[PDB]
Amino acid sequence: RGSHMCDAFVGTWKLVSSENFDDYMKEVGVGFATRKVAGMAKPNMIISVNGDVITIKSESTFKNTEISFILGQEFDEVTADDRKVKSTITLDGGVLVHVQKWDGKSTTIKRKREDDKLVVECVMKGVTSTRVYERA
Ligand SMILES: O=C(O)c1cc(F)ccc1Nc1cccc(Cl)c1-c1ccccc1
Repeated sequence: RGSHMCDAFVGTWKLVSSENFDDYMKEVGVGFATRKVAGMAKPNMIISVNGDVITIKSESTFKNTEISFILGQEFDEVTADDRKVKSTITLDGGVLVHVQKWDGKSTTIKRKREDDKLVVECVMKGVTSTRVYERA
Protein backbone atom coordinates (compact mmCIF):
# COMPACT_ATOMS: atom_id res chain seq x y z
CA ARG A 1 0.00 0.00 0.00
CA GLY A 2 1.48 3.28 -1.18
CA SER A 3 1.40 6.95 -0.33
CA HIS A 4 -1.64 9.19 -0.53
CA MET A 5 -2.03 12.95 -0.92
CA CYS A 6 -3.83 13.07 2.44
CA ASP A 7 -0.68 11.81 4.18
CA ALA A 8 0.11 15.55 4.21
CA PHE A 9 -2.24 15.76 7.20
CA VAL A 10 -0.61 12.90 9.12
CA GLY A 11 1.24 13.87 12.27
CA THR A 12 1.00 15.52 15.67
CA TRP A 13 -0.33 19.09 15.66
CA LYS A 14 -0.72 21.71 18.39
CA LEU A 15 -2.97 24.77 18.45
CA VAL A 16 -1.08 28.05 18.08
CA SER A 17 -3.81 30.63 17.34
CA SER A 18 -7.60 30.91 17.40
CA GLU A 19 -9.97 33.57 16.09
CA ASN A 20 -13.72 34.06 16.63
CA PHE A 21 -14.02 30.59 18.20
CA ASP A 22 -16.25 31.80 21.03
CA ASP A 23 -18.69 33.24 18.48
CA TYR A 24 -18.59 29.97 16.53
CA MET A 25 -19.44 27.98 19.66
CA LYS A 26 -22.28 30.39 20.43
CA GLU A 27 -23.76 29.87 16.96
CA VAL A 28 -23.44 26.10 17.40
CA GLY A 29 -25.39 26.44 20.65
CA VAL A 30 -22.68 25.58 23.19
CA GLY A 31 -23.75 26.55 26.70
CA PHE A 32 -21.97 29.11 28.84
CA ALA A 33 -19.88 26.88 31.10
CA THR A 34 -18.71 24.68 28.22
CA ARG A 35 -17.81 27.72 26.09
CA LYS A 36 -15.65 29.19 28.85
CA VAL A 37 -13.85 25.93 29.65
CA ALA A 38 -13.47 24.86 26.01
CA GLY A 39 -12.32 28.33 24.94
CA MET A 40 -9.34 27.99 27.29
CA ALA A 41 -8.17 24.69 25.80
CA LYS A 42 -5.10 24.37 23.58
CA PRO A 43 -5.82 20.99 21.96
CA ASN A 44 -3.38 18.70 20.23
CA MET A 45 -4.61 17.13 16.99
CA ILE A 46 -3.24 13.71 16.03
CA ILE A 47 -3.98 12.55 12.48
CA SER A 48 -3.12 9.10 11.13
CA VAL A 49 -4.06 7.14 8.01
CA ASN A 50 -4.25 3.33 7.85
CA GLY A 51 -5.51 2.07 4.50
CA ASP A 52 -8.90 3.64 3.82
CA VAL A 53 -9.40 4.63 7.48
CA ILE A 54 -8.46 8.10 8.70
CA THR A 55 -8.27 8.69 12.46
CA ILE A 56 -8.31 12.16 14.05
CA LYS A 57 -7.71 12.50 17.79
CA SER A 58 -8.01 15.64 19.91
CA GLU A 59 -6.38 15.78 23.36
CA SER A 60 -6.70 18.67 25.81
CA THR A 61 -7.41 19.54 29.42
CA PHE A 62 -11.06 19.93 28.37
CA LYS A 63 -11.71 16.59 26.64
CA ASN A 64 -10.05 13.76 24.76
CA THR A 65 -11.92 12.76 21.60
CA GLU A 66 -11.32 10.51 18.61
CA ILE A 67 -13.03 9.84 15.28
CA SER A 68 -12.21 7.17 12.70
CA PHE A 69 -13.84 7.30 9.29
CA ILE A 70 -13.71 6.49 5.59
CA LEU A 71 -14.04 9.34 3.11
CA GLY A 72 -17.62 9.79 1.91
CA GLN A 73 -19.16 7.34 4.40
CA GLU A 74 -21.45 8.74 7.09
CA PHE A 75 -20.72 7.99 10.74
CA ASP A 76 -21.99 8.78 14.23
CA GLU A 77 -19.98 11.30 16.23
CA VAL A 78 -20.20 12.65 19.78
CA THR A 79 -18.57 16.07 19.73
CA ALA A 80 -16.51 17.57 22.54
CA ASP A 81 -19.51 19.71 23.54
CA ASP A 82 -21.62 16.51 23.82
CA ARG A 83 -23.61 16.90 20.60
CA LYS A 84 -24.68 13.64 18.94
CA VAL A 85 -24.25 14.32 15.23
CA LYS A 86 -24.22 12.52 11.90
CA SER A 87 -20.93 13.27 10.15
CA THR A 88 -19.57 12.84 6.64
CA ILE A 89 -16.01 13.75 5.65
CA THR A 90 -14.79 14.06 2.06
CA LEU A 91 -11.67 15.26 0.24
CA ASP A 92 -12.24 18.33 -1.94
CA GLY A 93 -9.12 19.48 -3.80
CA GLY A 94 -6.74 18.86 -0.91
CA VAL A 95 -9.18 20.02 1.80
CA LEU A 96 -10.83 17.70 4.32
CA VAL A 97 -14.46 18.85 4.48
CA HIS A 98 -16.37 17.66 7.56
CA VAL A 99 -20.13 18.27 7.74
CA GLN A 100 -22.02 17.65 10.99
CA LYS A 101 -25.82 17.48 11.01
CA TRP A 102 -27.99 17.40 14.14
CA ASP A 103 -31.37 18.67 15.39
CA GLY A 104 -31.97 20.24 11.98
CA LYS A 105 -28.71 22.20 12.27
CA SER A 106 -25.54 21.89 10.20
CA THR A 107 -21.93 23.01 10.57
CA THR A 108 -18.89 22.52 8.35
CA ILE A 109 -15.27 22.07 9.47
CA LYS A 110 -12.48 22.33 6.91
CA ARG A 111 -8.89 21.23 7.48
CA LYS A 112 -6.24 22.31 4.99
CA ARG A 113 -2.46 22.47 4.75
CA GLU A 114 -1.05 26.00 4.44
CA ASP A 115 2.77 26.28 4.43
CA ASP A 116 3.93 24.22 7.46
CA LYS A 117 0.60 24.68 9.26
CA LEU A 118 -2.74 22.89 9.42
CA VAL A 119 -5.53 25.48 9.23
CA VAL A 120 -9.03 24.69 10.49
CA GLU A 121 -12.05 26.76 9.45
CA CYS A 122 -15.24 26.18 11.44
CA VAL A 123 -18.36 27.57 9.74
CA MET A 124 -21.85 27.82 11.24
CA LYS A 125 -24.26 29.92 9.12
CA GLY A 126 -22.49 33.29 8.70
CA VAL A 127 -19.99 32.80 11.56
CA THR A 128 -16.48 31.56 10.79
CA SER A 129 -13.69 30.61 13.20
CA THR A 130 -10.07 29.93 12.26
CA ARG A 131 -7.89 27.56 14.31
CA VAL A 132 -4.23 27.31 13.28
CA TYR A 133 -2.12 24.28 14.21
CA GLU A 134 1.61 23.68 13.90
CA ARG A 135 3.75 20.56 14.18
CA ALA A 136 4.16 19.49 17.81
O1 LIG B 1 -10.68 22.74 18.71
C1 LIG B 1 -10.42 22.73 17.50
O2 LIG B 1 -9.46 23.34 16.98
C2 LIG B 1 -11.28 21.90 16.61
C3 LIG B 1 -10.82 21.57 15.34
C4 LIG B 1 -11.60 20.81 14.52
F1 LIG B 1 -11.12 20.50 13.28
C5 LIG B 1 -12.83 20.34 14.88
C6 LIG B 1 -13.32 20.65 16.14
C7 LIG B 1 -12.56 21.43 17.03
N1 LIG B 1 -13.03 21.76 18.31
C8 LIG B 1 -14.34 21.96 18.81
C9 LIG B 1 -15.42 22.12 17.96
C10 LIG B 1 -16.70 22.32 18.47
C11 LIG B 1 -16.91 22.37 19.83
C12 LIG B 1 -15.83 22.22 20.69
CL1 LIG B 1 -16.12 22.28 22.40
C13 LIG B 1 -14.54 22.00 20.20
C14 LIG B 1 -13.40 21.85 21.15
C15 LIG B 1 -12.92 22.94 21.88
C16 LIG B 1 -11.86 22.79 22.75
C17 LIG B 1 -11.24 21.57 22.89
C18 LIG B 1 -11.69 20.49 22.17
C19 LIG B 1 -12.75 20.63 21.29
